[PDB]
Parts: sequence; C-alpha cells; structure tokens
Amino acid sequence: KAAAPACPRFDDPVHAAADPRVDVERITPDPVWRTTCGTLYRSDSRGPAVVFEQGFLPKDVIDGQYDIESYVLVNQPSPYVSTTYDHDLYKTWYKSGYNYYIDAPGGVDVNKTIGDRHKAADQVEVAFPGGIRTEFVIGVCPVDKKTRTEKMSECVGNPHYEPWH
Repeated sequence: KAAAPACPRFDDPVHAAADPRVDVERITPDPVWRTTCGTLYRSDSRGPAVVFEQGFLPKDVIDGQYDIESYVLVNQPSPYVSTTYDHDLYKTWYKSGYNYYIDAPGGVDVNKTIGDRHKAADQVEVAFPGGIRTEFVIGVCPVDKKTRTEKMSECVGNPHYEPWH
C-alpha cells in the first residue's frame, strides 16, 4: 500500500466542460470548487452509446438557471450536469437505468457552496458547469430497477476514458 497523493489542479475551473460556452462569472453564489479527484457518479436514463460519444452536455448554458440553490431545489434547465460523491445514490433514483462512473477535475461542490441544510443536501452533489467531456467518463453500470442494484456483469467501460492522475 501507499498513502494517496494530492490531486492535479487545473488553472481553468471548467477544464472538464463539454460545452465551454458556460459563463463561470454567472454562477451564483460564489462557487466553492471541488479540489479532490475521487470517482463521482451520475444517475441517468440515457444510454452509454450516447453518453460515451458526446459526454454529458448540459441542458442550457446560455439561458439556463445559473443559481446553484435554485437549480438543485427546482431542477430547471441549467448550465450544470449533476453528479454525486455517493456511489449508492442510484438506489434512491427510481427508474434511472444507469449509474455512470466519472473521473473529472473540478466541479462545484454544492453543499460547500450553499451549505448542507437544504433539502437536497443528502445528494452530496457536485455540479459541473458546462457538463463533462467523454474523456472524463470512466464507464457505467446498468441498474436493476426491481432490486435497486447494479448489474455488474453488464458494466461497460468508456473506450474514450483518458486517465489523468
């Protein structure tokens, strides 16, 4: 065994963005950026044939909801792609077909940015402004809806994943 090293840090806080038109100055409140580099997760019903080709693009970088609290509590079209620190959050997301595995720098740590007292705090979210390029999507495991478990023999790695640390 070895003690883990610190994480590489990019000067650009939206280095990972799949849509670089995102306007970081429009983020409210002042974002607290994630500085760790552990695996993150995303429940999504969209299939890996799509996500592995385009990454995770956000719904609306131009006119979407740039306020983090508004976005996490009301879910309007936004510049953000939500992810979570919690590998098991898929169990609460009923009917989501897939648990995506992500290795991406940055992202806005939601609970560090707006506190942990709001109703979405248990989602321990990290919001990626501009989304997430496919090179930072490790892979995916399909979810069995009736037992809320991963179909681990059916996990698939993203051929485009590029390890960076």
